[PDB]
Amino acid sequence: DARKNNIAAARAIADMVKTTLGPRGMNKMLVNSLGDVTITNDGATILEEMDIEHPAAKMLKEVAKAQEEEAGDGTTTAVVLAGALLEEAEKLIEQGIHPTTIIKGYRKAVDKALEVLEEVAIPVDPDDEETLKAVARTAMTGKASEENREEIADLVVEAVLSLAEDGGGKYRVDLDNIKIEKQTGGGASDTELIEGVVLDKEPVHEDMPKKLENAKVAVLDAPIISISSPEQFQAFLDQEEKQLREMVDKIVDTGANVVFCEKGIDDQVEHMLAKKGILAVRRVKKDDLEKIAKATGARVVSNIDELTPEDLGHAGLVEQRKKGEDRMVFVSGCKNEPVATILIRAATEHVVEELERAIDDALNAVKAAIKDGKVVPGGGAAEVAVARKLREYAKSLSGKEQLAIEAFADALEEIPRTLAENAGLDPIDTLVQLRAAHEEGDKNIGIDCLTGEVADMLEAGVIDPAAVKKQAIKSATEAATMILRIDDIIPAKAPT
Amino acid sequence: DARKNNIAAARAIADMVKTTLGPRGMNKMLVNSLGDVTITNDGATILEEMDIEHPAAKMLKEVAKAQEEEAGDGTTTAVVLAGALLEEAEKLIEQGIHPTTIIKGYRKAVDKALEVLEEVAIPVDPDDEETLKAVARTAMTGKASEENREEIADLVVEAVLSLAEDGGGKYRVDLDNIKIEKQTGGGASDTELIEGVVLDKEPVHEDMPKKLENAKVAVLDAPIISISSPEQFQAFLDQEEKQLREMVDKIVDTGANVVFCEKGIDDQVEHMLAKKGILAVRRVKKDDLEKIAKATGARVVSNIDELTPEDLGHAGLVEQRKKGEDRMVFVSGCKNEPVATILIRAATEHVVEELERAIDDALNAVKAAIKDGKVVPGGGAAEVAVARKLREYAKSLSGKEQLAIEAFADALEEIPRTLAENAGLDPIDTLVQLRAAHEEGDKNIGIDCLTGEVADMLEAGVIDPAAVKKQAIKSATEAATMILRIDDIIPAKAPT
Amino acid sequence: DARKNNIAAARAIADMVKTTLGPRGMNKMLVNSLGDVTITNDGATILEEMDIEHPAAKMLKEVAKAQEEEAGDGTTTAVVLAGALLEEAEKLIEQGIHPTTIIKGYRKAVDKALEVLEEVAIPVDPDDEETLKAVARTAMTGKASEENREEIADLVVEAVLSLAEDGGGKYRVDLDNIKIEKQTGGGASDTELIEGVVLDKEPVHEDMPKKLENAKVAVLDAPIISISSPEQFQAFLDQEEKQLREMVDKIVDTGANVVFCEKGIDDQVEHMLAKKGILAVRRVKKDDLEKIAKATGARVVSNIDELTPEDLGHAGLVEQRKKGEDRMVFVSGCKNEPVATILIRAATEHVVEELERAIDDALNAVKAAIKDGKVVPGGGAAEVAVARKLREYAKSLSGKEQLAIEAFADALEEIPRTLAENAGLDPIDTLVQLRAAHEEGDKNIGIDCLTGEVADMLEAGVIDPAAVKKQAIKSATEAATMILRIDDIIPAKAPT
Amino acid sequence: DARKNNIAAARAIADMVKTTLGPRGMNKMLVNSLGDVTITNDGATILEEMDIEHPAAKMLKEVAKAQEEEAGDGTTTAVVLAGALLEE
Ligand SMILES: Nc1ncnc2c1ncn2[C@@H]1O[C@H](COP(=O)(O)OP(=O)(O)O)[C@@H](O)[C@H]1O
Ligand SMILES: Nc1ncnc2c1ncn2[C@@H]1O[C@H](COP(=O)(O)OP(=O)(O)O)[C@@H](O)[C@H]1O
Ligand SMILES: Nc1ncnc2c1ncn2[C@@H]1O[C@H](COP(=O)(O)OP(=O)(O)O)[C@@H](O)[C@H]1O
Ligand SMILES: Nc1ncnc2c1ncn2[C@@H]1O[C@H](COP(=O)(O)OP(=O)(O)O)[C@@H](O)[C@H]1O
Ligand SMILES: [Mg+2]
Ligand SMILES: [Mg+2]
Ligand SMILES: [Mg+2]
Ligand SMILES: [Mg+2]
Repeated sequence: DARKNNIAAARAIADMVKTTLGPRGMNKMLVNSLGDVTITNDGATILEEMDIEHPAAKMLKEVAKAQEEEAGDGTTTAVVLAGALLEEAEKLIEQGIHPTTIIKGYRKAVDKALEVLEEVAIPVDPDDEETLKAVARTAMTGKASEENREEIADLVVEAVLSLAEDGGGKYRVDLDNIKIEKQTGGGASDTELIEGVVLDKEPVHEDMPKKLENAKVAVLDAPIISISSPEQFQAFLDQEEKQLREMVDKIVDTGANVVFCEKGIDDQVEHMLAKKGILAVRRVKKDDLEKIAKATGARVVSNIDELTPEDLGHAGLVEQRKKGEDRMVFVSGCKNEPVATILIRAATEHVVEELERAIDDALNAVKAAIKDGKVVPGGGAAEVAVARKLREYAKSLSGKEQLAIEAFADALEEIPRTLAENAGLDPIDTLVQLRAAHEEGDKNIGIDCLTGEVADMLEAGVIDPAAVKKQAIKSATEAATMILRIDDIIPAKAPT
Repeated sequence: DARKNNIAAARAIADMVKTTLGPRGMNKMLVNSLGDVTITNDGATILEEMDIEHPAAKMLKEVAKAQEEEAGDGTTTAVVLAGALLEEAEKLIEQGIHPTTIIKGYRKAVDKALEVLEEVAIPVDPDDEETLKAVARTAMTGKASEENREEIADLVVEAVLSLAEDGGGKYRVDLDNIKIEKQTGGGASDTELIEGVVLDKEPVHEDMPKKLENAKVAVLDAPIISISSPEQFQAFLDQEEKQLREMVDKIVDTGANVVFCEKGIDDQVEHMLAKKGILAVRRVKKDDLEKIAKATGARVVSNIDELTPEDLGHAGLVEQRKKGEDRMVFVSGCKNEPVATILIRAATEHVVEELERAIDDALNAVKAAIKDGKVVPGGGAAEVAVARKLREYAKSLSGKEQLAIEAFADALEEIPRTLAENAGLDPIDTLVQLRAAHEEGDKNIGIDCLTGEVADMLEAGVIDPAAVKKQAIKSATEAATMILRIDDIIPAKAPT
Repeated sequence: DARKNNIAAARAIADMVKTTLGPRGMNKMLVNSLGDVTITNDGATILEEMDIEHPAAKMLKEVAKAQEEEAGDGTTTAVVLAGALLEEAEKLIEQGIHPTTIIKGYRKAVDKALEVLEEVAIPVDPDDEETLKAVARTAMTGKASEENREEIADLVVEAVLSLAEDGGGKYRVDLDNIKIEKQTGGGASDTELIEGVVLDKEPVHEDMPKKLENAKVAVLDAPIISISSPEQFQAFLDQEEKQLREMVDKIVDTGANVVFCEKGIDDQVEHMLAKKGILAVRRVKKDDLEKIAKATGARVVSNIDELTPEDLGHAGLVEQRKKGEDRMVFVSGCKNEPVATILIRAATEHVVEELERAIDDALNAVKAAIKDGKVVPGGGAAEVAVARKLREYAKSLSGKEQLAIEAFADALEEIPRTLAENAGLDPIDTLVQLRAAHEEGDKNIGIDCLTGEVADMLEAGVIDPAAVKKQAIKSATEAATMILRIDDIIPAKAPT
Repeated sequence: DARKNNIAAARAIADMVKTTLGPRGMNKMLVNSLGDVTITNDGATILEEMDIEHPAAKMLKEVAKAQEEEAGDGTTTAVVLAGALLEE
């Protein structure tokens, strides 16, 4: 029963990632043969760098990748939904229903599920500050410490509004646009708008001018013998330094005094650069070098011989500030475009990475909320409501597809059960309470794991975007279906 | 019993590929030692990159290759028919019939099978749009999602009609003639007629002219020291750039400004090509480079010294459009011939490959329908009708060949049984229903796996080209025959 | 698959007993741990004293016992028919038909098969001597040597007619009524009507009167110390002989002079019996003693004290004839009832037992023919005719019971296939020839294994009573059905 | 119970470093495959260069490093407190 084997592998991954769904998501420990350990709770990492020899499991990598690509959030919801869906699918196969009937029933159930989620979702304008803060806090949830939730949410909404590039309504609040720097210790209160890309490298030379207002900023990427007579070696050294003088002189004619180079340096090179007072940062990555080129306005010039004054950028300020322990060049004043890197502070490296993922997911969610402008109650409320309407549809329909639709309803209902279980509440009792509440006509009663009770989600500020839940359902459906559609494992010829 | 061993291997492959026959064919997962996984359901792939140590099984590779070469559709049908034929052959040798008598009976059976398939087939004009759409949907069936069936069928017929090169009645609608590009995400609605081969490569230089109306397009394939004195190296560099200047100058005298090169480039090379505004795409394969040469009209010039203005092609437009995520040069306006590559969009990589195979099979089927102009009802209806007339022939013939012909009829009837089994219906009951229906005189009652019932195929739009089924029967017979003709495995001297 | 296991066991027994069906039945060799060996070919013995650990096979003991009880002929036919029925049942479960549908189909098949056999059977009067001889030869076939077939058939019909006790039409030709004796060597020409039960024991005393015309025959069953003074032993002996004297005196007053006693004797006892000239045979079994009591007319007297002249029987003659090697008392002249034992001569012990079984089967078959007065052509002709009419019924009936009906027809045709295989002819060719013949309207064309061809059975004298075939089909049906009706093996509590 | 395993590893480390808390802290010895030996009682060193395959224990490396970075004193107090906290 290779299908049973694949279902078992998907079940194993689903139960593995089940425990990390919610504000109290019990984190997970990723250990590799090299011995490096990173503690994370966001499901994207746990699906990213885990070992999977089972190839049916290996498809869930692709499922999570697609989820992250379109939405960027809800991967753990998608995987848990897929787990519950394959639970009930296996349940229907031992009863006797053919798999294709299960697939057809799940397809119909999910079409009506997206339709139901469209109806139930409450709309939001982009000016109701409390609602945006609630969405930001709900997405922020899971990873950040309980203390700094209000602070990071406030900074998130502040950055989103202040850097709101009104590109015809759709604000281009990209992940690489908001300005943070990474550093151990201190706190999260350094997530401020510093108008420029800050590099985590020290100045090469002490007497290099640390302060340069309205500096002529340049961006470069190029890396900055046969002897016969006794003085021939000195002659070669003379002509290399002469041509070096020539290139840096035609650079100075353009006026460049601040440079960030993609490659390494040499002691003599940095010495003669600082002779004229030229900044040079080395080993600058491709992505961050491109970001710096966009921000500073100095186009990357591989062939530096054609550099002109028109090719140079400008920055309002460049400064070396001894913030914290490490030394950095706090570049500030890149006035062309809002461009930045996802580098954020915390106390210890695990917390640094956790807060990095948290802020990334936070901007993702508020961006989705602003774009789509539809928010659905979270905390399992949307799942229970869609399950109830799916059961109404089951009452409407008849046949052995009704069993499949009921299976889909139960699998969708599984998510609030997990969210309650990670909260410490008993799953069956609180889930029955949720069902009974939703049978009274109200729609926003969910589970709040911060308070550890069942309450109105709208008053508790627990709301997730509609689109993230739509894609969670869609990806879970596509995972369950394409894992069901397999029959047997066969050895495939390796491409030579 | 080495014959029994070969039969067992053929049965193993037949049962492996049986499950992937029909609209609801449960897909198969091809896993290799490298760990790459591709989900496929078209039997051609499953027979192509599977490991087969058994040589009797290895012959079915050649059978499938022949099937794809002549027909291009029906490898799964051919292999399942061969499996069923060897099923009943194994029975008949169990009874006591000598193998040569089984071969004789099978040969006569398939002669009359091709004859009756010729008579039963309903003819089609190339102007009955609904019939062509039905054929395209039936062949399209199997691999695409249920949502985009009508869409992709519409684009298939639209491309076939619009690119109908009337070459004396036989329209040259080749697989490499219709214009699609491959890209992750988006949808299948980009399968439009873009009159030119679009390359999935970015421009080398930003300031390279993205827009060039009526551009002079060229096609190239060539790849674009002892020091004594201090300046000998500089003189060598000077003469290399001088001859580079010379060859590109006599190129510019021809007027070429758009180039697609077969080999790599260098940073200085792309810099000095973009100095004059010359497009250059690298690492273009042999096949797609030949396609570009055919489309653009610029003959491939290995010895570029003989390039002349007469040798240059022309294109109405070349444009870089940021469609989706990947940056590509959307070349459009190649006015000489309709030429393109089989590269098609979808959501994820597995789905991308699935719809690529689907669209390829779709054009193959409509091409076969337009060429032959004879369509047979699908859904197993043709199989049942041919089996019924074969049983009439059995009633005519007396002797021990009658048992072989009845064996052929049962093996042929196995296809509708498989098609019902993959649909979820019980095989024996629906098979008996099909036989009873065909005994009433009507000919089009089959199995529709979308609706999951038995219905008239002609009103359900489930119809296959007659040539595809003819070649399926013929290839299955030649597989079963020449697998039966073997006696024993012996070690053969390896060629030194 | 314990049902598959039971089917396999029944298959093994069916194939074991298949080879002994017909005139040319390859005999079977029964060897036991004691080392005694008996060569037999009647399937009755083969099913009786074979070892079977498998319980499902152990049921076939009961099937064969029932067959012998009702019919007395056709155990091998029943077992082979059960084997072929389970052949086709196993294939039908392979296709997917539920077992209960097969049971229902077989029930309907066998109701109609009994009806068909009733119609096809040709009637016979009890005075057509050639027809009775043909029936006797057909039944006697299988076991008797080819030389003495005509002879033993002639004696069979002669004994049946001469000992025809007209009990209201139903002649009581019992197996224990016709007079034969067993003795090694000689020949079968001693199967003559000797009017009396003849006991394989020598006279106890030489001077015992061997010849006694109109002898007063008696039948008995009873078996024919403290010392103080020297002569007390002698007085005890005197009174024992005195009481012996008075009991044999009151016997002599009745007049008995011939006795056949159930128990042993003593030297003095036989001496004083022969003093007056009294015959005494010892160790006569229960069955043969009861037979002698019936034949001689002397009721068995446990308490001999009440024996009277009225209680004595009479016999026309008693004689000791030194026929062959062993010495014997050829008792002849028991005038009350025809009573005898199944003891028959041949050359060797194996041939003795073979001839005994063959003659018993011959009287059984001729008795059945006289009783029922309906005879069907044998040699597989009846099976093929019933199969053809069953196929006509299948053409009448529509549904999945038609498949079961066809299964029953093929399982019924398997009998002529076996009968041809044991005859040396090729099975498929002669089966096809038989089917073609029966399709031309004639109904008596069968297989004659003596001539080794296919010919009309009625002119070949190959005809077997209809009731035997009816019971064969019925027993095979019950066997196949109740073997199919089992699910799995469970350990049963042993009764304490 | 992988949580029980992690708690057991943390307990083992806590009990190991428990004995070196105070003026009369019984010192510990650090022996490596090279054979070099250093006698130390400050828990910083003890948590510094000890072999720990268990990764849950390997987090206590980072805990001690944070402690030394901010405070510079109290690594043994922190680890013993963590041990007692995980006890209860
Ligand atoms: N404050 C909250 N209280 C209770 N449940 C919450 C809260 N915030 C979010 N959730 C639940 O957590 C789910 C998202 O979990 P999360 O782990 O953040 O997703 P992902 O792992 O994909 O980032 C939401 O669908 C919602 O039901
Ligand atoms: N719409 C349909 N409904 C039911 N059966 C279909 C339908 N379309 C095709 N089929 C069946 O599937 C067969 C072709 O299966 P397919 O897997 O496409 O072949 P291949 O694997 O060789 O491409 C046809 O011969 C037909 O009997
Ligand atoms: N002379 C014959 N020639 C050919 N077949 C015969 C002949 N006599 C009997 N048979 C076949 O043998 C069958 C009976 O076989 P037999 O072994 O005698 O049964 P059993 O073992 O029960 O006594 C009959 O049904 C008939 O078809
Ligand atoms: N003179 C003392 N008498 C008793 N206890 C002491 C004394 N000095 C320090 N302590 C205890 O030892 C603790 C610090 O132990 P120590 O091993 O020095 O810490 P660390 O190993 O981090 O340097 C203090 O919290 C205190 O309770
Ligand atoms: Mg989330
Ligand atoms: Mg096909
Ligand atoms: Mg018999
Ligand atoms: Mg201290």
